[PDB]
Amino acid sequence: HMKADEMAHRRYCKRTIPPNYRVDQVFGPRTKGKEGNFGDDKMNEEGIKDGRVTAMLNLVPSSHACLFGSRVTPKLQLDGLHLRFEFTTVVPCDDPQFDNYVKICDQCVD
Amino acid sequence: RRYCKRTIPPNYRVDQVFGPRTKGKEGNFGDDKMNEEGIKDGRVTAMLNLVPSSHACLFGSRVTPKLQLDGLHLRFEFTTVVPCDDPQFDNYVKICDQCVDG
Repeated sequence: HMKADEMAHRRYCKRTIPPNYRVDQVFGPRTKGKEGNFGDDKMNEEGIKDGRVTAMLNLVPSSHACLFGSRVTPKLQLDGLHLRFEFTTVVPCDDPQFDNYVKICDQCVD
Repeated sequence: RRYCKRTIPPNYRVDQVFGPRTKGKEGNFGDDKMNEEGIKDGRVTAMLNLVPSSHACLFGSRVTPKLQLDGLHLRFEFTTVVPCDDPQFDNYVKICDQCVDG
């Protein structure tokens, strides 16, 4: 258990969306070519209630995967330490969910 | 078990789960001590504070899908920024300078 406001206002990288909560109400508005670019309107309005999100989360790396599996680039910039994680999940075409993962990304990624 | 969801269990070397530590490619985080000490290394527990949650990673990242030679490549570029005043800040920097070369 975790308070819902402490859940959406805690350390940005550790934040999570509570049931009945908008994506923008936690990670800002959906953009394009920039961070926070994932998701259309339905998804942003429905949050985890949108079933496409549950599918996509199967593709998100876990904590260790993210840490030891991605290309990590840490660089001290004047505004602070920047820790960039570059993780790439690969879904082979034969994967039973392939089509749907594509359908989702297509409509969500801007 | 989907690769992106694996975890490091006790007595396993990081590289026995996520492969040998490289320089500028994927799987470049971790010095010998970390690779060998696995999840036991306390520095690991520190760093994990900076790794994004499932949600932060989906909605806070710069996501780039791309069909490639071997299937769909869903890329996540997430950047945790740690402010100088962060209680652990310095700690984070030390570990980072240790576990990364390039």
